[PDB]
Amino acid sequence: NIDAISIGSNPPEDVNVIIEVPVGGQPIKYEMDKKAGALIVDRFLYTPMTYPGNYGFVPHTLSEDGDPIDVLVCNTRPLIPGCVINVRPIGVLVMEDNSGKDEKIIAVPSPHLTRRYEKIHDYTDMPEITLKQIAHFFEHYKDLEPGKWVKIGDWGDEDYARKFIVEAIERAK
Amino acid sequence: MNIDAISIGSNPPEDVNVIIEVPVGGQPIKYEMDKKAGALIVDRFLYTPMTYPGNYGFVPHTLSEDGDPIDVLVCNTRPLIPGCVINVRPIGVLVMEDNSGKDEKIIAVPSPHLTRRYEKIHDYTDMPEITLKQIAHFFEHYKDLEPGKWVKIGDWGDEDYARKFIVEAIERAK
Amino acid sequence: MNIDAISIGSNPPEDVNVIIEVPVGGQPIKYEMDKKAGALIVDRFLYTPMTYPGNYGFVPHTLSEDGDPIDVLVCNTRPLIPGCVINVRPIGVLVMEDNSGKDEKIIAVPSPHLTRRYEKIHDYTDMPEITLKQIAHFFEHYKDLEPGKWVKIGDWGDEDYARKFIVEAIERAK
Amino acid sequence: MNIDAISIGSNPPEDVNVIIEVPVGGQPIKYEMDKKAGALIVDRFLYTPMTYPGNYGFVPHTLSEDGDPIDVLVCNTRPLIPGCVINVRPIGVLVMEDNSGKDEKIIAVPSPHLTRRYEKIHDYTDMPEITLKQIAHFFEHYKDLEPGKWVKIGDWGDEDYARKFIVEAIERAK
Amino acid sequence: NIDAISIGSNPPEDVNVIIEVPVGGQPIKYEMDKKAGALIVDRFLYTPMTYPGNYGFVPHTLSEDGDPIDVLVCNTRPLIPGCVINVRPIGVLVMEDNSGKDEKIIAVPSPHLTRRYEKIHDYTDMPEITLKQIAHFFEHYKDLEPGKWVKIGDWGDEDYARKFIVEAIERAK
Amino acid sequence: NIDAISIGSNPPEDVNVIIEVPVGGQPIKYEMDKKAGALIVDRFLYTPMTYPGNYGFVPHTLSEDGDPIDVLVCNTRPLIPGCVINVRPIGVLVMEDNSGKDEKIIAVPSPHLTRRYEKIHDYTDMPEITLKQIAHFFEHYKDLEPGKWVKIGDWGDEDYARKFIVEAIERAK
Repeated sequence: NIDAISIGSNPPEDVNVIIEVPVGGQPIKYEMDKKAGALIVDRFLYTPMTYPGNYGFVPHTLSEDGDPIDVLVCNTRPLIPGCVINVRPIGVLVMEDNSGKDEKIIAVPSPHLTRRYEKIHDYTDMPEITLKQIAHFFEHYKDLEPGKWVKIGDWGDEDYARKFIVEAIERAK
Repeated sequence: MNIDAISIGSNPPEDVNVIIEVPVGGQPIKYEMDKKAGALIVDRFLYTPMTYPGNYGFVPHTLSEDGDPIDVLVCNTRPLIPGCVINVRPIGVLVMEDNSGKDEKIIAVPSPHLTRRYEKIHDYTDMPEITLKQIAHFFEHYKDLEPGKWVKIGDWGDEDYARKFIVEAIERAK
Repeated sequence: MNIDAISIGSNPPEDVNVIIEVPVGGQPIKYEMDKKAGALIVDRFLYTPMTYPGNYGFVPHTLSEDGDPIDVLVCNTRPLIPGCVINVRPIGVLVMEDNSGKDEKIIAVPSPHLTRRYEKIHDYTDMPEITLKQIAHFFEHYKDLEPGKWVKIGDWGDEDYARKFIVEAIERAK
Repeated sequence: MNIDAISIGSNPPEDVNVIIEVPVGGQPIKYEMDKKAGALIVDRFLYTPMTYPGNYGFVPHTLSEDGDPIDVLVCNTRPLIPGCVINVRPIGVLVMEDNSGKDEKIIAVPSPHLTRRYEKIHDYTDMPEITLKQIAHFFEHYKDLEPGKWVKIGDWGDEDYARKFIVEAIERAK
Repeated sequence: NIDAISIGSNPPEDVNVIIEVPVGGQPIKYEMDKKAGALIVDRFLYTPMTYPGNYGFVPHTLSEDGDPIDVLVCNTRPLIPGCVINVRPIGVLVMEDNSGKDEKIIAVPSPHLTRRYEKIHDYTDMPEITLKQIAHFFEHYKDLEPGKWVKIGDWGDEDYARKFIVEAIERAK
Repeated sequence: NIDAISIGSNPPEDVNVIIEVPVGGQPIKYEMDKKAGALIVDRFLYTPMTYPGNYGFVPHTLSEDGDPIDVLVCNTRPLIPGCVINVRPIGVLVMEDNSGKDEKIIAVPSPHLTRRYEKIHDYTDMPEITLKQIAHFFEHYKDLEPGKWVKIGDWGDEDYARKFIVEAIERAK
């Protein structure tokens, strides 16, 4: 029951992410179905790529496209699909594609879950390799889909991420 | 997961939704979904040195002659997440006989809105012969070390037989 | 999933149902079950270079003195799917002390209707001594990098203790 | 690697050295080492949905009647690194007939100085019955999808048969 | 001992490939040290990509750049690094990068190892998606390396593949 | 042919490590045999632990105990057993056990293989979690062997690492 999962303790300082796909996962897109509480296969992709972090959404949020906001958790160990992890947003991967703007929050596990990301506050605090892996996956994983293109824009910082999350919380209400 | 929120399909029997229990390449440990709890229950550990030849699950809101939802082997190549739902096109039926009588398993491919790979696969005979043999070989032999169990593979049912089988199982459930 | 639809077992404490959190071989992560949500909530990442020595999970509708469901290590060899349910036979209790007091974990094997492999195992002493040492070593050390967390392994509880422990937790939850 | 610098063993046939080709859990892709290059050559891809039931390799400086080094299935639980060398105790022989005549696989466990786990295992009958049945099942069935290939499992050889078999192959290679 | 591995039984109809990275493998580049008879790490790549077939090189061959020729074996199961597999060449992936022309042989397992590929003689016999996956990987896998670029050219057919291999065998003599 | 692999290009600042066990590897001890160029199984351990980095030895070195020096490469991707990787020593894990002093060099891959470790020169430059993971593995993985004990002493810095290597190079001559 996704209705019982809070947005967070003190959003947007922390948000809860319901995980859909693990880091290292195949480029098979899954979408959670609210009523069923089940992950639905949405599309198989054929690029030779793997998800560059754990990927999910924040419940009770709404993007302008009418979906909950997506979050790439940039840790290294795989998480179980359907689990919930509390995270600190640190930035936004800002893109444009065929259908317009596409923005993905970048987040690390919250500090009560691990010391590893204690001192990471903004996307620029992550290693440049990790940032580029994230951008590269989302830029290219749809390349073998006819006509689908992605342009990577200027990244949003930690303050932009907080604003974007609050906007989506408001938009859901 | 609430099973009642998952439909049989958009336009069954041309498509059905399969709730995945075990992935392709998975160990032969039989998992079975409980309908109320929405949880996969371990049903039986098997000990043959074998692996599932496709992603395996069942279609919700259907009933076999034996009182279980119908089973589907999804013959794509990549492992799927246990407990996910995938929409599929039925293409045939693996028909068998064992200790307790008839045992029939739908063979299906991912629907064409999920991937173009299986666009032109309509009948089980459209799949590579070896894939079909792999499927039969698994189901024929994975219970070989269960004392006193036996399985015989019968003639495969075609895509028309698969449609009729599904419609019958939908009625049986309703 | 809905945990109120998952029973404690058919004839507790001869058998109990364990909801699996982490498979044998899995890197250590701790979770809390959100009963309302029916989702596993990440609680802590551990960083010791250790792997669970069995499939690990908890028994719903039970309550420890510390206010959590009782934990079970299932000492079979193959990994199970996180979030599945397995019916098990309790055979003993790993009994420990740590910075928060007494900490007891049930040791269990799959029930005999799932596999014949453990059918003669009734007590923790029926297991290979090495398996018991592995289990103790894991729980003694896996929190070693957390500040102020220490663990001392005490005397194991037998199958009679394990059943009493379970019954006490079932009552405690009422 | 330089196979000439790898001895048959310390005191064969009580111990022999096995050069590992394929790990337990491995896909049924047959690898064969080339003596002069010291490299594993791919020999055949098999398509049964099966996995090797033990670590599998050969004893160097031995020769079967058919002109190959003798094969050994090391029946421990953990995968070993292909191309490594492990010292083992032979305990029996899986004896088969196929299209090209007799086919025999030595069964062995890790020698007692590598682990205490198999210290008391002297004959194949000392292993759990299921492990033996898994080993037979694999070799009986993994070639089932190869056109025209057949395999019959004959009576197992005991530990004294295995030793004699090894001694004969050591002598044949001189 | 690489001098005890032949080029093949009847090159260029078959050649032996020493495997470096398996299908599904995270990309690492090696140099083969002929005297040590060992793979030496040359470069860790960090793109979130995986080799689209089993990848290796043919001993006793020499490209114009003075490297053994590289082969991507387009089967589905992973092979052990350092093993040798006999393959049938079916085409050439032709590219341009920072260092000039760059060409990689595409091959399938030879028919005495498996019947699965026995009707595949030219790159056009492969599924078009497999060809696109292969191009995508070699186009993009160096994207996180500063300044590295790749342009994919026209594929070479099975006749071109055989000519290319024979030139490299002569070049090595 | 280990005698053809050099100690490094400019040792002790870099050294070549012949890999025996990969990171995440089971605690099964493998020991390379010089004359055969083969990894020999030496002991199966039963602690529920995994190697915290890639592990191997530097050829043409000799410890007081008569063995090549051991190196733990504290990267994250698994390496092939038997490959050679050039590394930068950054420190030493100093221990005492049943047989006396036991010292293991800690190293990162050299900067011409990757930019990820560019700025790491001393063990104190690594994250505390990584250091504690390495010490924990060596401290405990022999706990279930009869009589085997390990005490972790004070870590040696990058200079002590280089001195230790130079002593082992001189000792081999």
